[PDB]
Amino acid sequence: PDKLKKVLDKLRLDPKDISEAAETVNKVVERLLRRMQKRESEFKGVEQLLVGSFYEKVKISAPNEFDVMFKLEVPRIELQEYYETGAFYLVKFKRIPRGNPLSHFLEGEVLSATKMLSKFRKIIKEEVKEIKDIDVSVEKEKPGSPAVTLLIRNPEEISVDIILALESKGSWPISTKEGLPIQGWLGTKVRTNLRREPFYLVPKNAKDGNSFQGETWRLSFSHTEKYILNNHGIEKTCCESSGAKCCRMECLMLMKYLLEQLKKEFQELDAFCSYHVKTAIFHMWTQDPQDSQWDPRNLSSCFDKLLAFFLECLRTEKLDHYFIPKFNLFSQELIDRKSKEFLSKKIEYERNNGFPIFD
Ligand SMILES: [Zn+2]
Repeated sequence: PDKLKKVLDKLRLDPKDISEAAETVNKVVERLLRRMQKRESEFKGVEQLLVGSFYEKVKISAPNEFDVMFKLEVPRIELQEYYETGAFYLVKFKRIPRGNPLSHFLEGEVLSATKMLSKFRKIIKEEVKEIKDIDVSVEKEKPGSPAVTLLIRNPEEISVDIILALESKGSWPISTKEGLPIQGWLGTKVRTNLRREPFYLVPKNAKDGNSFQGETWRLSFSHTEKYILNNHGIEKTCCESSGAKCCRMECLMLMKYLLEQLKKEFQELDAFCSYHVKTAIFHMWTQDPQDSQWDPRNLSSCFDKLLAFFLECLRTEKLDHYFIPKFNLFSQELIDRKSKEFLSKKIEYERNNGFPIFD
């Protein structure tokens, strides 16, 4: 209780420090954006997913890291499910446009994610080289990442992930039909309105051995996930000025920070990522939908039942993608059986000893 609240103080974003990064992040992102929007650029139609504010780009439990999506509203595309996860797809056009630059990235009828990302990376590398009023560099490509990560230092280093994405305003793929099970929690009108919004595809960028590995795209619901984080209560006034504070976000920050610390010491946890944590708490928020089940006075009790739920996902080797029920993020083919039992052992140790890793 007293220890968990003390850890949250160092994780909470100082509005004075996050504002100083807003000027630098916006300036660099805007410059790269207007570079992509030139006549020669094949990404001339690209736009920013979340525009206006700056907390939409910051990553929780990560004060110096930021995510930005560069979305491209392509013509009417047709999706082809690539293997039976429901998250990965080949992308074709219903009618290939005549003078569109995206045709340069076609491998037959399918749009090549890896070629688009390569040319995406080059245009970014060229523009950041011309940046001399602020030290900006392009980090080496992370395997499996759809993003071109920038390294900005003035004076402390901050990270900006520039994610390439296709925007589709068509209907969400059929694999999501039973996903987003928020009816008892956020309600059916929220779920209907959310599923009227676009969906996004990002390069899988995974050397999986398939013949279409460079043409594979992954479903992204980062916009829907951000909405849920900002609108996480059954009552509309949850965490508002005239409402009651809850500890949902604090439990997520604690769980995310507990995993990232365990990952820095043990390489056996490399297959785990913070998305497993956000997926797990989404299911927890669906299981415990009442705002009173997340009272800030029960912080320790709420953080403990999140750990127990997570350990239950490791034990059963089952963690369905919140938007794609058929996609088990904890299947053997994605995470080894020994890694789950290892993470379970370490979490039980931290849980039983007052979390010594937070010292
Ligand atoms: Zn709340």
